[PDB]
Amino acid sequence: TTKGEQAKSQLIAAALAQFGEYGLHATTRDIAALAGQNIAAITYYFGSKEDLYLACAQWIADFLGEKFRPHAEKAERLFSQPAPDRDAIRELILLACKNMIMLLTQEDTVNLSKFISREQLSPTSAYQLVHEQVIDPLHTHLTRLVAAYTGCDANDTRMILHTHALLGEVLAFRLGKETILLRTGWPQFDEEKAELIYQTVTCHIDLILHGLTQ
Amino acid sequence: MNIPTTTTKGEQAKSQLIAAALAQFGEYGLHATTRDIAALAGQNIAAITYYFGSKEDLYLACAQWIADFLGEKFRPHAEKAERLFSQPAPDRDAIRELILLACKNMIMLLTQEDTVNLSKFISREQLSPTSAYQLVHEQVIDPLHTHLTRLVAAYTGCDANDTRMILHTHALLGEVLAFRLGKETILLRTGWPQFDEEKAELIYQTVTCHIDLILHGLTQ
Repeated sequence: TTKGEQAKSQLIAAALAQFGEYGLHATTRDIAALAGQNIAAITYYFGSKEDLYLACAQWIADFLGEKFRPHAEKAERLFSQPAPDRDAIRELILLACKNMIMLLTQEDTVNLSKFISREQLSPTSAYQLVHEQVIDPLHTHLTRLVAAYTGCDANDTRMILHTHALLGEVLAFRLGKETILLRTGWPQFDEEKAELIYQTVTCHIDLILHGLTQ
Repeated sequence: MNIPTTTTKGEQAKSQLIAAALAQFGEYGLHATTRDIAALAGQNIAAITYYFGSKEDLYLACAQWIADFLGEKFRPHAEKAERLFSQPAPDRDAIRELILLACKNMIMLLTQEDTVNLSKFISREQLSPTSAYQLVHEQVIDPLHTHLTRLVAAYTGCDANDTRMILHTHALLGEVLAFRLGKETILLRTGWPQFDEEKAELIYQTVTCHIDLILHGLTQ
């Protein structure tokens, strides 16, 4: 029901806020209160606090998966033709970064980042869920695009490292959000600022992709 | 950091309470309890009241400890950078060396378990800033970030005060931080059980490679 799904949405949003900030020390009482609902709603729709925590991870995997589906379908169509189109590959890489950058400059997704950041340094079954469902495939596909562009071996530890280092440039603005806002004097991000970030990262990626081409 | 300790016993216990606090605050923020922090530090809960006064002051003390820790680790780089900028036309190669030196030190620091809690603490603050972040930002991150931006500007021949130069520098610093901030995903992707000196060598080689490509591309 649109009413029940909306109830679950509010609870997930509130849980992300609470869990993102305090991890499992967050209470279902506070999450329910923040979501504007009875605590019974959590037990009914999700179960225990731990069940809700994992449901937040599932939501993040679903969210991220949807955001990047378009790019995956587009890559499939590219590697659907026999015709070699090397700059089309570079186009996919840059386009993924753009989408990542857009996503990572909205206050809309800050609690999703708080939740993932914590799990990154203290893995739970929650991280594993998101990793298997979305992060491993996306990171792998990205490594493969880089490998294919530069003509290297995608499974080589070195390709994996180059790609991970490369991705760090994109994530740098969300992960080091407060320091870059203070250093640039921007009170917060917006369309035009995210545009500059994109231009910066794109510059570096192009520089890196060409220097690596074997 | 609060009121100075006069004995070794006091300095010891106070240090263990901060270690425990970094762990608890890093993981749970201010929802961490003083009972848990004390229990973990092997101290009494009254010790927290005595040395820090409150949970909130202990939180700030952790921010202070992190500032001092990092400020020290990069004090030599700051001294070199200054000493380098005090020349009519600094040495372009020594500039690059210094940038790489900062990266190498960030990497060897970001590949050791004993600093993970420091990262947890900063990461939370980075997305949900309090006075704690401001403190670390003023004493260390602002100074070091500005130095690197200056170094990168000097090398490429650009304006260190131009917003685009601040963005370029931050973007390439992400290359280094990716390995700690995206720890679980890179360990899983590479198959590495954890980081060690040899893996740090590979990470540095990767980053050194990218930074060079970028520095040369930005010069022209």
